[PDB]
Amino acid sequence: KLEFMEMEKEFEQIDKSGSWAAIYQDIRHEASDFPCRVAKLPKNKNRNRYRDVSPFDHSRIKLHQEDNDYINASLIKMEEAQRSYILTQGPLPNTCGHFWEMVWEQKSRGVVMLNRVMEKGSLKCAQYWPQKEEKEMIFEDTNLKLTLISEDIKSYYTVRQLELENLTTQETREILHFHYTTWPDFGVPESPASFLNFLFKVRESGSLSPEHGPVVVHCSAGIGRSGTFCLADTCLLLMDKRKDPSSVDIKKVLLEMRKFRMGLIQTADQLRFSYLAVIEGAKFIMG
Ligand SMILES: NC(=O)[C@H](Cc1ccc(C(F)(F)P(=O)(O)O)cc1)NC(=O)[C@H](Cc1ccc(C(F)(F)P(=O)(O)O)cc1)NC(=O)[C@H](CCC(=O)O)NC(=O)c1ccccc1
Repeated sequence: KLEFMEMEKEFEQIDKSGSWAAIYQDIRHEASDFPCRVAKLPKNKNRNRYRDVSPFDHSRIKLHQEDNDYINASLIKMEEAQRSYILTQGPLPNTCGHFWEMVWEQKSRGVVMLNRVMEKGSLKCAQYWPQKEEKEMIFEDTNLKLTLISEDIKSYYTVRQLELENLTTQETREILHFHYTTWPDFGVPESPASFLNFLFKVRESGSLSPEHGPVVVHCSAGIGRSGTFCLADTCLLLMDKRKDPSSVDIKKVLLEMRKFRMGLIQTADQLRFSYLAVIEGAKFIMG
């Protein structure tokens, strides 16, 4: 209703007075800090992509293995909004089996990729899915088979259809892979419009449905771009749900979210672009 005028205003105050970096640093200093012991054990040294990016022990996702259950991935559970995600780092060459085992055990329907294999001459993620078309892989360590099916490629993102099979029980599931292809690490999406459109493909696929396991979201470290993606999603939910959409405190929500995984949203501009995308995408949603 009228409410929508309260957000652009509020957003403008912040923009003109460039108070973004300040707010971001406030959010930082305030962030929760819980222990990541398990992440630091010697046996899990090579199951991590970066030394400074770890899952809190209170919310890390545990693999159903008797020997080693570690994977660098956290479970973000937003009560009010009633939505959950699994944020994880881009898989390692030796961690691909684990990734798909987690998808299977957690009953996820969709996987959202916000980064790229090739990012600045460096490998930021392993090729954990079939490329050609009709290409088929197999993960010996976890007993899973993965098969390419569909692949609508576009200018800012790609949607693939995959068939994941449990080789032990021969049970198969369809997994949808949403890959945003134009999001530089520490940069922002090509435009709010392309971003939102993307979030909508994802939402409308039912992959975010609560009758399913949490969608798996990741980038390279699984905190910057992913945090931005989920913050936006959650906030848009809160708006649709509350009588008055404005009462949504983006800062409060991100701090709540950061209780489950460290460093969600890495720059002051990712925070900004996050207010924007929520505000903009708020148009269609709230009507
Ligand atoms: N800070 C950093 O940039 C990244 C994390 C990162 C990356 C991307 C993002 C994102 F926002 F882009 P995303 O979308 O993925 O969320 C966020 C955070 N960190 C890092 O890059 C840290 C930097 C570092 C080095 C040494 C030290 C130490 F000497 F002090 P030590 O006591 O720990 O030994 C501490 C930190 N690096 C690393 O942890 C290992 C090198 C250290 C090692 O294992 O020996 N590097 C890589 O894994 C790597 C992988 C692919 C291509 C190139 C590099």
